[PDB]
Amino acid sequence: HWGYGKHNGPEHWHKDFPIAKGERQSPVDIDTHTAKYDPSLKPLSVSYDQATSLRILNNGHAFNVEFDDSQDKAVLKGGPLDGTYRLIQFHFHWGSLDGQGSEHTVDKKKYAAELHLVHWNTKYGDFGKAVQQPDGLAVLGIFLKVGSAKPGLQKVVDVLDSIKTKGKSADFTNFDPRGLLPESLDYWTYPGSLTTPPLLECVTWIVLKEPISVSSEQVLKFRKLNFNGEGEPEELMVDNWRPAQPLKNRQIKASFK
Ligand SMILES: NS(=O)(=O)c1c(F)c(F)c(N[C@]23C[C@H]4C[C@H](C[C@H](C4)C2)C3)c(F)c1F
Ligand SMILES: [Zn+2]
Repeated sequence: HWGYGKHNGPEHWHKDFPIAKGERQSPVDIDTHTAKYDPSLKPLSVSYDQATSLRILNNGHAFNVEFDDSQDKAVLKGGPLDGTYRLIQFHFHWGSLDGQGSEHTVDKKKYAAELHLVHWNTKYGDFGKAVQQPDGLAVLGIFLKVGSAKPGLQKVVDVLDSIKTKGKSADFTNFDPRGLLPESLDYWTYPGSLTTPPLLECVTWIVLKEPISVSSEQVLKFRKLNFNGEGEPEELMVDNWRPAQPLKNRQIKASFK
């Protein structure tokens, strides 16, 4: 039922998922000026050398590129984190126009898109158990602006025509997610939630300060995807972002400056 239109969009979610109005919801605006520098935060450790991509799926809200998370193959650790978190999937949120699309904002600025690399805490044994814990997930957010092409994203953009409608999937092996990372790993971090229903408050958010650049043609291709299934009327998959939620009683920490 939930989605991103007039009648079922983010402002409606709280009726099915009352946690929508809770104490640690995501995304948020990152006020760069009041984020607290913390010299005790560690560098983020991104170990994606052994990543195994498997498949790409249109799930009706975004597309996910999924990874084999049955061993420690692509993990995030360090940064603000105490455990090891295995990469299970990545996906993006984007706009109908280049002026919007990101979920997090930086001093109210919206980016054309936002990449989410979703990871789960190995201590809880799998993803479904991890989302029930307050430290279950670590999601690495990376902003996308439009400019030069990101060569490392092109394999993804090139397969989207094969998964146009909700429910379609395609084999997607040997995709290297290191080709989506900007140069710097400087980050902000705060405690928050999944940004889609069920909106579970299980996420340590780690948002990179440095955006990656993607070409207008790349992001144009995201916008050719569909929310609807193959049988049905065409609703373009655009503006699948939740806007910024109240920070409430939370402090955003910065690994830098
Ligand atoms: N935007 S996000 O990074 O906060 C995010 C996830 F982290 C996610 F893990 C997911 N995936 C799930 C898969 C399934 C279990 C939960 C709830 C639903 C169904 C969405 C998480 C998701 F859709 C999502 F948008
Ligand atoms: Zn997301």
